[PDB]
Amino acid sequence: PANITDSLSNRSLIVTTILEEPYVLFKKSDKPLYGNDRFEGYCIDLLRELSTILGFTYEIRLVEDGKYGAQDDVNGQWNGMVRELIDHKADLAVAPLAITYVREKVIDFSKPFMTLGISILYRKIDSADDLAKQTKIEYGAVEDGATMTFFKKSKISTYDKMWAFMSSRRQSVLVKSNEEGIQRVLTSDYAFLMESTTIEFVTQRNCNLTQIGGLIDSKGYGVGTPMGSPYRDKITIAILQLQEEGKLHMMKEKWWRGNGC
Ligand SMILES: *[C@H]1O[C@H](CO[C@@H]2O[C@@H](C)[C@@H](O)[C@@H](O)[C@@H]2O)[C@@H](O)[C@H](O)[C@H]1NC(C)=O
Ligand SMILES: C/C(=C/C=C/[C@@H](C)C(=O)O)[C@H]1CN[C@H](C(=O)O)[C@H]1CC(=O)O
Repeated sequence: PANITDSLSNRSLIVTTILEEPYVLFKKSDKPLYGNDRFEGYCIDLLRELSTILGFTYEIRLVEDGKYGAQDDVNGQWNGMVRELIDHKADLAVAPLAITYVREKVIDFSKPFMTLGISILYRKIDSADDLAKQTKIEYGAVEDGATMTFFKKSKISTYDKMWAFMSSRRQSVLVKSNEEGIQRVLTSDYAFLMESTTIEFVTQRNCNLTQIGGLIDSKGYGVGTPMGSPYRDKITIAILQLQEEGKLHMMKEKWWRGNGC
């Protein structure tokens, strides 16, 4: 068969990540806190877990440039965590980094540790097309993110209809981060095209916000890895193993469940 316990026991790895609730946070505390110890969140538990199985040591580092990884339109150069990996500056990228076609062409991904899809976040119409087929209520996504790239690329009529809308209204309707989008829903009359996984989080934390419709597509977040990295195939197996016993479900339950609505 294929055995993995301690399979990369000798290695010490550099993990790049980005701050995003509730995947990666700085711990709230009162003594000065140091190293890996600074951080917490779903991705942080996932790391601990993957490290226990695969037996490596690791250092967490926030992406220096502070972006996920888009390709520059003008000169076709990669930027965020995606960049960090190519220049081999990091071994692993553990974050809500969507496994994208474009991204997969320059980097290797593990199999998903979470599956999701694009959805609508509105103030408490119920279709992606209920939206595209109209003009009253404005809608948008995070600029140059996986969500946007979906519509930009889509040959399905509905989503290419919607992409035309947002493209024409680029600077008024595309936001620069999740929080900006959330706030823009609460403040204006705006439907935010957001990843279901993150909607589900804010939904049970703010009682005025709801999800409209189901999943427009389906993504996964994968552990990121330089092109052809040896470690990858192992990380995939180590993932499914956690998924198997239902640790992932429990980690999910831990950070997401809470207050209510
Ligand atoms: C495989 O995993 C375990 C391996 O433990 C030790 O460390 C690894 C890196 C190898 O070098 C190996 O020689 C050592 O024994 C085993 O303890 C375990 O029985 C194996 N699991 C299965 C079910 O195949
Ligand atoms: C929260 C988020 C922000 C992305 C911001 C872009 C502008 C970037 O900094 O590269 C990511 C996380 N998952 C999606 C992705 O992998 O691209 C994206 C969220 C989204 O597009 O809805």
